Amino acid sequence: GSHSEADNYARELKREQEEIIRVPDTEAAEVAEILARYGIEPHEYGPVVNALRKKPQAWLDFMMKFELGLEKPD
Amino acid sequence: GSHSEADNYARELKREQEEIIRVPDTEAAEVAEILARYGIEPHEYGPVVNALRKKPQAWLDFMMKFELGLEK
Ligand code: NI
Ligand code: NI
Ligand code: NI
Ligand code: NI
Ligand code: NI
Ligand code: NI
Ligand SMILES: [Zn+2]
Ligand SMILES: [Zn+2]
Ligand SMILES: [Zn+2]
Ligand SMILES: [Zn+2]
Ligand SMILES: [Zn+2]
Ligand SMILES: [Zn+2]
Ligand SMILES: [Zn+2]
Repeated sequence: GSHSEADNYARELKREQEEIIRVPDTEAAEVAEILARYGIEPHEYGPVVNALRKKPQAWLDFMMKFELGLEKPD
Repeated sequence: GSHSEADNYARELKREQEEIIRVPDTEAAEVAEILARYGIEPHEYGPVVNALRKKPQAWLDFMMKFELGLEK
């Protein structure tokens, strides 16, 4: 039929927040991996990671876009 | 006739590259504003923006993925 389940966004949003809460250290290295793909060095991305960790809402939206390739609608 | 997925990307890769050559500082601001979107402070994102300006293909890759949302 015509579809109305919470899409992949809604489902991924849930999963991603838990990880942040439950294994923040793992989610922080994920950001390193992502930025490191583009040649960036730890001394350059260290403070970025550090900024996101102190901002649980930002960090979630960051992971959504950078790790998972999905935009917050509106 | 044909529209290769390779073609649509090489067309957009061309355009954005011609932007990095013609208006590089404007493109550096594009990265800035994308990062600042996530409450990162210019002292924090500055060096990243700098890191990219020094590796133009990475900087080009970065825009392709995160500014335009395209994949290889
Ligand atoms: Ni149906
Ligand atoms: Ni994870
Ligand atoms: Ni360095
Ligand atoms: Ni045709
Ligand atoms: Ni541009
Ligand atoms: Ni600060
Ligand atoms: Zn169906
Ligand atoms: Zn569906
Ligand atoms: Zn997933
Ligand atoms: Zn995840
Ligand atoms: Zn993650
Ligand atoms: Zn046609
Ligand atoms: Zn462009």
